[PDB]
Amino acid sequence: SLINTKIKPFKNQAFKNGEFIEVTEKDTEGRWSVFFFYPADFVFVCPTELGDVADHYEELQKLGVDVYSVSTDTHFTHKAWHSSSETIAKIKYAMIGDPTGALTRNFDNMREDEGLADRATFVVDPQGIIQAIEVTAEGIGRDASDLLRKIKAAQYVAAHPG
Amino acid sequence: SLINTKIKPFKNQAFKNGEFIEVTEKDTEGRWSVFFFYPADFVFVCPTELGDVADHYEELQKLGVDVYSVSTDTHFTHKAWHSSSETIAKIKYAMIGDPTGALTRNFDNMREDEGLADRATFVVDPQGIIQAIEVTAEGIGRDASDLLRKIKAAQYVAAHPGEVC
Amino acid sequence: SLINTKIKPFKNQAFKNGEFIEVTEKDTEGRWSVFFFYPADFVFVCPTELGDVADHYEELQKLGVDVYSVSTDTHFTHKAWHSSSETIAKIKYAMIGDPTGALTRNFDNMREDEGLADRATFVVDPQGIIQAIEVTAEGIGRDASDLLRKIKAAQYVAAHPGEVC
Amino acid sequence: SLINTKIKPFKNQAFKNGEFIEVTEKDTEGRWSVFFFYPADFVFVCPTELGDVADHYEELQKLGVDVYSVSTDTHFTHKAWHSSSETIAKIKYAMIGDPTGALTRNFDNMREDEGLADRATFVVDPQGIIQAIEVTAEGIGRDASDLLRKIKAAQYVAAHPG
Amino acid sequence: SLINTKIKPFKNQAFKNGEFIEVTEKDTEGRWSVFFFYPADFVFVCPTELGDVADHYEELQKLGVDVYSVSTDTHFTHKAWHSSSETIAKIKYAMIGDPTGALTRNFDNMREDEGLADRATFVVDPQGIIQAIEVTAEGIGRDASDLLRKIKAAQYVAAHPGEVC
Amino acid sequence: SLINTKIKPFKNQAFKNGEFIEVTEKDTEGRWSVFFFYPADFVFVCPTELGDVADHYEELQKLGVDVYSVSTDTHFTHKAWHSSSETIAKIKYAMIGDPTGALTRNFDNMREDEGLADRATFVVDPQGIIQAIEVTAEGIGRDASDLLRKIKAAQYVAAHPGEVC
Amino acid sequence: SLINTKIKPFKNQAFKNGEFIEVTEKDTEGRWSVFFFYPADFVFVCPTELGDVADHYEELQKLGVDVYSVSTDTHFTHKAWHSSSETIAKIKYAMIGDPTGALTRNFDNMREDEGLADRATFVVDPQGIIQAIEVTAEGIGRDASDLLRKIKAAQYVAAHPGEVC
Amino acid sequence: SLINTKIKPFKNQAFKNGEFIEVTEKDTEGRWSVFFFYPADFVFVCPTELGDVADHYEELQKLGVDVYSVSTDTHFTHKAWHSSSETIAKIKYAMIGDPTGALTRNFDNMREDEGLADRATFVVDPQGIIQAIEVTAEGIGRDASDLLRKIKAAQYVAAHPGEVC
Amino acid sequence: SLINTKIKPFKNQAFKNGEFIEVTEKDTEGRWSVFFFYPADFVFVCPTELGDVADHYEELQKLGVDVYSVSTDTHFTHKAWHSSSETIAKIKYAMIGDPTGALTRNFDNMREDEGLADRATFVVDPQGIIQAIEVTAEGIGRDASDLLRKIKAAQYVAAHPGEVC
Amino acid sequence: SLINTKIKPFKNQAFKNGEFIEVTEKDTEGRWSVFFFYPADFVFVCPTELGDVADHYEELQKLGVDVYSVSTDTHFTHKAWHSSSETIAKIKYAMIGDPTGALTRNFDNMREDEGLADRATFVVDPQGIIQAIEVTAEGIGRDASDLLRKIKAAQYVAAHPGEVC
Ligand SMILES: [Cl-]
Ligand SMILES: [Cl-]
Ligand SMILES: [Cl-]
Ligand SMILES: [Cl-]
Ligand SMILES: [Cl-]
Ligand SMILES: [Cl-]
Ligand SMILES: [Cl-]
Ligand SMILES: [Cl-]
Ligand SMILES: [Cl-]
Ligand SMILES: [Cl-]
Ligand SMILES: [K+]
Ligand SMILES: [K+]
Ligand SMILES: [K+]
Ligand SMILES: [K+]
Ligand SMILES: [K+]
Repeated sequence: SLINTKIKPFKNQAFKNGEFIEVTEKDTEGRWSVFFFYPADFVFVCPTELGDVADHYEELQKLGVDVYSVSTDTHFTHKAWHSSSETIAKIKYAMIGDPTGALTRNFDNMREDEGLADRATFVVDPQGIIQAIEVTAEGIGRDASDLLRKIKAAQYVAAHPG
Repeated sequence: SLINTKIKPFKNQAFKNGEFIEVTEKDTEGRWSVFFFYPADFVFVCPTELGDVADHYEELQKLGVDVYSVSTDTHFTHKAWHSSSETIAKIKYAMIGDPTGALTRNFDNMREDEGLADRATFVVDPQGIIQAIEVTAEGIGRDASDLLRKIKAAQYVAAHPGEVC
Repeated sequence: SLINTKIKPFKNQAFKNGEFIEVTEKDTEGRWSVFFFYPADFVFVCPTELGDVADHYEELQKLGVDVYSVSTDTHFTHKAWHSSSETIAKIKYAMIGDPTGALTRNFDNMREDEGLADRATFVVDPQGIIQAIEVTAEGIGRDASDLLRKIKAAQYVAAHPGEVC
Repeated sequence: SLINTKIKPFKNQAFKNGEFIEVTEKDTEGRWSVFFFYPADFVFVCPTELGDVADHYEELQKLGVDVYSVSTDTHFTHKAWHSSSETIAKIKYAMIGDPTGALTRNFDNMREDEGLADRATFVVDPQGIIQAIEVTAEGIGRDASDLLRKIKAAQYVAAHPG
Repeated sequence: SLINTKIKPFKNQAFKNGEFIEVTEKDTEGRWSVFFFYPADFVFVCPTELGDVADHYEELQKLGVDVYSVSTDTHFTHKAWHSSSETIAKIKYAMIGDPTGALTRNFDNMREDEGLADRATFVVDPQGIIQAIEVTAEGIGRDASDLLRKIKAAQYVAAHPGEVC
Repeated sequence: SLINTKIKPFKNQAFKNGEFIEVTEKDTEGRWSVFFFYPADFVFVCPTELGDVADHYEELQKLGVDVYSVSTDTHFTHKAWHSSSETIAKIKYAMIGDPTGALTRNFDNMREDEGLADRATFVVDPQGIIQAIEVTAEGIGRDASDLLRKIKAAQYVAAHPGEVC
Repeated sequence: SLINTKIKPFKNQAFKNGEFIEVTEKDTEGRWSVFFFYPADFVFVCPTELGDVADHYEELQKLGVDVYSVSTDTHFTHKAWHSSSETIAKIKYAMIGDPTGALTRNFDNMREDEGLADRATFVVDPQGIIQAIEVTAEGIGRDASDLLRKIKAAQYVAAHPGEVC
Repeated sequence: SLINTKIKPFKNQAFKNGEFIEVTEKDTEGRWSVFFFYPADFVFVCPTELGDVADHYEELQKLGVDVYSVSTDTHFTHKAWHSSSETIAKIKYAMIGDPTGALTRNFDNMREDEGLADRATFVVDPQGIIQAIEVTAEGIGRDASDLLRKIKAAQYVAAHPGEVC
Repeated sequence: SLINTKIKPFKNQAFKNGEFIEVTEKDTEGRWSVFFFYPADFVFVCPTELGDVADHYEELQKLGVDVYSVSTDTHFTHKAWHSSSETIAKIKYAMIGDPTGALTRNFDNMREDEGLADRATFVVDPQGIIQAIEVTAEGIGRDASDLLRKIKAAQYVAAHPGEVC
Repeated sequence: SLINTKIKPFKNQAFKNGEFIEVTEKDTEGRWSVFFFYPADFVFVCPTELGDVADHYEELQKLGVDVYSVSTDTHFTHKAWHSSSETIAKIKYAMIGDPTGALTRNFDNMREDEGLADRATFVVDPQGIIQAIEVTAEGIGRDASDLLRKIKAAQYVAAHPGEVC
């Protein structure tokens, strides 16, 4: 896996609380980042995983972690979904659009026969090193609280080596 | 260009009148087809071009011409756009989703830097042969009337070999 | 397609209003150009497409648009055709001869098994960027009016960055 | 990642409750399997991750899941460790030795510059399809209870499609 | 040179005495053939070399010799030239169009930077073997009389082995 | 074999008298070295061979000969084995761990199917040159006495060039 | 063919008027040259082609034209033939020996399965440019009178550029 | 090393007790073999190693072990050396000549810059599997007694599967 | 060298005793052959080597030995030389012409920068095996008497295998 | 053959008149050299060819000619043979050992399936140019007298250019 490797450079468009912005690897430097990948916008399962992360976001602006959700849809589509789904509307973190699939492939997380990303979460430290990885098949949800545990543990070790 | 070449096999999901269907090159054999590519769903420009084709769909269907719009968005996104936009809600033809980019690349129509299809229209005859191509840069609009005129000329020469418009 | 790519360097001989001249990509720099390809001179179909463009040349010249028709025939043949055909005689724009096929291959527009160019039109802006492409099979005519519309829209977008027609 | 792919064939030696046995891909066919990788035997952190999994093993023989722990040490070393560490002594599941690194590389989980496996866990269904993946850097422990959650969810979806 | 090699298969369209026909290597089998290449139709030099061969065509047909003139122009252009040049109008042998240049390249006779054939003449016997070759720069005419002489000498040798003429 | 070749650079962790150290080829330069490879720690055979070398370590050290045992096990495992086995507890020389297999492959001594090193001993002189090699199949024991005799002969010829034992 | 290309550098021995000399491309610079290839010396056919060229040598020299006959025989053999044959004895131009075949291959004129040159004549202008080529099979003689005509036409065109009738 | 690999096919000439014979891998099948390589015949060091092995040959023959000494010298040289050296005269086992170096390279035992074999001994079981390898630099003698010990241990393990000495 | 190898197949023309004949490897089968190469015919050095071989031809024929002299000249040239030179006129063995150099290259005997064969003699036995080779630079003559000696020794060994003194 | 090529660099050990020496191409510079190859030392045939050269060594040294015999045996073996064969004992010139076969391969004289050199003699002038080559099968002796003759003729030509001996 990509555990303990450095994230690669990227430049993508995103939707965040009503505005369109640019996100690059430079925006992660000096912060803790969570890259939350999912298959697609607008499907019919309510996105509890995205919503669950939203519930913990305040607590996530925190201990110092930025959250970037990612799918191969465009930022345009994320904006639409943010206005259509009451669950998605709760999202205050950046929703990255990855139509070329470069971000997804950077994290080796593309389902090539579908053009969609797999359900994978990555925790990246201020130096751009992936410290935790979680991937699940459709139907097996990711628990945000548990994500938080890992992140706290990740932070301790980093300030208390060993 | 791809003029006078045969379309390649494909298999995609599409949104057509409230449902999700599967389209393959098999559905196009024996029929006249229009592959109408566009960059993306939900952009802030009014999808005038797509609605314009909708306006002529009845006459196209009367002439045995199927229409397929294509974007690298998913069919899920097409369903939503169809239920959010007044213009897009007028569409009764299949709205193909091409998230792998395969269909778009079959027609050599990908803006590889952006992961979106260029604004191109292809007219395919019952034998799978491309008989008319139109591509334009962003901001330059496609006139459905011109497309319709071309289709009629194409169908005419097919019926009257060695005779031109 | 070649949409939004830069045209390539080329050097060809041409016939323009009684004279033989040389044309290169350098003559297109800073201007709007229309490259109008067609199969061959002297066939038996009235060359309505070329004459139709000639009818609009005056107006195109007002918009600062140059027109170059292109076939794999020589400039000598274009001169001869310009004196035998009353329709071709109307042409005041450059008729480029492309016997080596290099211009045609630059625009990836050659029918290799025939040694003739496909019926393709390309609109090129002052920076050498292709902004509109139109290709059709034999029998399916190109409407010059639709070409003008496209050129005007192209000029608008270029002078009003961040707008669509 | 390897999410939703089929595990590869393998043949390894292992230690399980006092006996040496052989494990092959054939031993996983028709069962749910958990492949628990770790860096090395005998280091000085008490292996709470391995012990935590042991605590849930009974409950793990279960709902029908076999547990295979894996490191690039030999089975001989696992036997020794099982007699030296009171925590390791609690282990009743198979301890696979992977000295050639083929199992570890099958799961693309080798730290090539060290010759040790990364801390990764994989959940494999009866048909050999990886349904859940978890990887963490040193210092960030894996919670066994949480592993169990994923496995149960994995099992539901598989018997209740969608 | 190609002396004593066998001509290669070819398929070209041609203009011959008012009609468009097809010519292939199969049409040369069992006959004496003259392949007469020239740069282009409609240039401003009198086509006297071609006219000179035309003057001798009667006599060549008596000797059982077929004549094929070849240029990289189309057969459509040969027809036009045949109606425009009083000299070309004398031509009753086949005027082959070679727009793809394959026939010209078969005889290794293409000026690649121009897309035109060099002024080369080849004499081919009933078995498809090249028995005489003549190539000249512009201005150095090819004499049909000398051509006839060579063909008669070639025909003699073929009916009287081990003797030179 | 690797006889008369120079050892390659390396960097490994080892267990030596209660502590963890790092060994590189730098530690061997200027000294006589014995690289004693074995398949694995904790097997049920009494590591008679390793203890046998321990028995001669004092005399080896007196002769300026360092010893390094090597296995693809980690140095953590060596520490444990050293504290579990009476025989292994007698060892005062470095016990190198080679989990990447790099050191073992430098000496072309890997059983690639098993990931364990073959039973081989290498004698390296102060210049890094291999002067004696011994390899045996499982069950065939290595005699430390023979190794000691060889080292003495090796040191002798180094001191008395052009003279043999 | 080699038409309109520059001759390549060469250095050969030759027999000329009772003497052995060296000939190189530098001896052709600034002059009109005729390279006359033939299969072999001493065959039993009267060497009428060489003698015919000999008859016109005086006159060619007046026009400033040098003649070099070439075969893959040595210059030694040319001397002998020049003393044995009454027809060859009239030759006053240089007889080049080409045993390595490098001159012959420069002119692409070797019958590889025989090691002999084909019956080819090349006319080279003062700048080393091949202006006329003639090749024939055995039995089909080369007419010196026709050669002379071509050379005069070549000289004319060169001094009166595009002054065609 | 070559430990636990199968020996390769070979065919060499040899001297054995007054006779010249041929030796191949087929002669080793079903027997225990010792391949004893050394640099060269006739050097000035007493060939103690070879004589030492000869002293143990009787006993080795009892254990069903064949001995083949090998150098890149010819069998002729071995015969000569066997008659000049009182030590070599003791040899009753086959002295293989390997002038082409193929046997030596089979055991990857050639000093390529010298054309001589390194001092290596290999013990091969009835199935052609190398069970012990010993290689030393010049000056470091091989002890035949240690060789015997190894062979006996090798025979034990082979007859008592799952044991170690 | 080619020593102890089999001659290769060849087919050449030759002059022999007033006649032109064909020679192939089949004409050498069952006989002893001498292939005598030399640079060229007609040089001004007295061809003493060929004449020396001629003097011994009778005697070589008694021993059942055929002689083939070879140069890259044609057989036509050999006939001429045989009629002009008193030394060459004594030659009754076959004079092979090798214009393509294939015979000469078969014997690896070509001076590539000259197109001539080196002064080499090869002795070939009834089975086509080269048994003696002699090559010399210009000025260093080949002695026919020494050749004869070698041929007799070759015949002896062939009929009395390893009967050496 | 290698006739008229320059010998290549080499470095070999040799036995010469009781001492071991080194020989390199540098030792041949400025001198006449004879490289005399033979298969092997100690065979059962009398070494008369070598003895014959030995008989002529005095005279060859007067002519400034050095003699190097060469076989793929070692110099150690040459020393032994020189003490064993009364014929070899007459040798006072250098006996080169070529165990790696590089000197033999330099002269393209190796029988690769045997690892022995063919019976070849080469005569090398002061500039390192091979002027005479002689190769024979077993049983066909090389005559030292004929060798001397060739060397004298070679020395003559070298001091009297443009004259053959
Ligand atoms: Cl990963
Ligand atoms: Cl296209
Ligand atoms: Cl295009
Ligand atoms: Cl993975
Ligand atoms: Cl040609
Ligand atoms: Cl080794
Ligand atoms: Cl040519
Ligand atoms: Cl080895
Ligand atoms: Cl040879
Ligand atoms: Cl040679
Ligand atoms: K997409
Ligand atoms: K053309
Ligand atoms: K290990
Ligand atoms: K040897
Ligand atoms: K020749």
